[PDB]
Amino acid sequence: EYPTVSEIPVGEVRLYQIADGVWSHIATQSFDGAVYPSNGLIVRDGDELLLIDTAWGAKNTAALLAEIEKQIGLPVTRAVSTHFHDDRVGGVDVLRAAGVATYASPSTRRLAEVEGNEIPTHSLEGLSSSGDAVRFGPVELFYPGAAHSTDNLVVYVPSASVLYGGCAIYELSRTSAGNVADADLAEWPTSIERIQQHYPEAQFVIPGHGLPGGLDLLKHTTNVVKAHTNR
Amino acid sequence: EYPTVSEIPVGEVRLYQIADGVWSHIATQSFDGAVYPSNGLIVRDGDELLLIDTAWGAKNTAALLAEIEKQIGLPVTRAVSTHFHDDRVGGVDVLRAAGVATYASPSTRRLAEVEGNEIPTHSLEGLSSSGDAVRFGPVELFYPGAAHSTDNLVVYVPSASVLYGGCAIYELSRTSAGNVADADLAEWPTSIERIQQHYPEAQFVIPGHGLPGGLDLLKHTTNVVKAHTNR
Ligand SMILES: [C]=C([C][C]1O[B+]([O])([O])C2=[C]C(Cl)=[C][C]=C12)C([O])=O
Ligand SMILES: [C]=C([C][C]1O[B+]([O])([O])C2=[C]C(Cl)=[C][C]=C12)C([O])=O
Ligand SMILES: [Zn+2]
Ligand SMILES: [Zn+2]
Ligand SMILES: [Zn+2]
Ligand SMILES: [Zn+2]
Repeated sequence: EYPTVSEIPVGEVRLYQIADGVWSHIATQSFDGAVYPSNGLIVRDGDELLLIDTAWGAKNTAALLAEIEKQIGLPVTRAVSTHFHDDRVGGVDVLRAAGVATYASPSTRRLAEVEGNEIPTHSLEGLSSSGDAVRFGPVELFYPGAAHSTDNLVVYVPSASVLYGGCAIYELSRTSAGNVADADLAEWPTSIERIQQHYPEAQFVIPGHGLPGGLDLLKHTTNVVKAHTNR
Repeated sequence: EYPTVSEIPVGEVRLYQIADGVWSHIATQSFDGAVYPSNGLIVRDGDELLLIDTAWGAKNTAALLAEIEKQIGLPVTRAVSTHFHDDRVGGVDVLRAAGVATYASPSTRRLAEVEGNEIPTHSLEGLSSSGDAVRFGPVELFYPGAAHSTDNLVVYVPSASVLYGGCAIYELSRTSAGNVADADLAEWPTSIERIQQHYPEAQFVIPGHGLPGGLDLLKHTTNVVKAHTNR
């Protein structure tokens, strides 16, 4: 059922309904001569929508907004970027130009600025220490500690028991680390433990890239990260 | 009009005519949650065809045989695999069942056996020392030294000035290294130099994955491999 990377031509965006008022968005991008999929989230908040993460670049994010208008027809009023890399903030300027209020932690905003990446406008408070959680509209934002990056956040949708791990969680078909230049390999498994402890009831776990599954995606990612550490 | 990874569904194979009696074949496959294109070669040999490399797996290789019959209509009678990895030998059993004489160096055959990969039946002698070259019908086979793998061969078609580099040569769009667990990073640039020195006349250079170019692909690959060495 879930759209796979093979089925999505680069430039177009698919929406996958997970529960009442909860969708993922799936886009693709060419990167180093291979095509990667990328996930984000859409969560209904009253008669508006909350967006988690861009669709990886300005072109895709413009298509995301148009696909939301076509299929859902409620306004995206706020968006959160879960860390500073280009697949999560690339497209923030498109969102801002369309009237979406964009948000990230102060750590993400600073790292995006240093990297020369697009910078969400608003700063999320209350997420500065490992284990911090804050409610943001219909989701909980959680900072589990440093992992894929030092600033990475995860997002939980309580009404649907949906956990979106971002790039800190790998899909099962991924057996080797992705980019780790900005990672804290030493803390990544502990941070994953924090997620497990905080969201043990999660039923649907979405990685940054690829197919969702259950909570075993967390242990899978730990296994891959530890294998890379010992490599 | 060279087909790119975005234009080929997994399971389908495209042929690209380079010259009289010379084609590349292009397929795609998912690996670690990304989709990659992959190239091989077809060279006319009288009223028969010589195949260089499978189409990365049994399903793609059967499609490759169907596409050759449809677009060319000459029988593939021999095939050469340019190293032991699955994108070069995956499908050899399909070839053999169809009556193709499959060949690889003894080095490639030993490594495929160790790895659990399909093993081409016949052995190419005369390719065990760096710099060795042997004529094989309408191509020359060349062992440049260890690079992407210890057994990697390159293939030159003198009638068309086509050099097929396999996985030892990267396309321009690839600015970071692929799999290097089996590589000899220390020797890889020296091996590429041997290719340059032996085939300075090459006009059309084909990497193992992605778009062909000129001999600048050799300098490009050296740049990438040295950058990887230093990180
Ligand atoms: C799958 C990936 C790659 C993906 O995830 B990421 O590291 O946040 C990023 C950044 C950019 Cl610029 C492009 C692609 C990506 C990974 O690093 O785990
Ligand atoms: C582009 C690649 C990947 C490709 O190249 B390869 O390393 O020969 C291989 C093996 C398997 Cl099993 C799957 C995919 C590939 C690289 O390593 O340079
Ligand atoms: Zn990232
Ligand atoms: Zn990512
Ligand atoms: Zn290989
Ligand atoms: Zn390859």
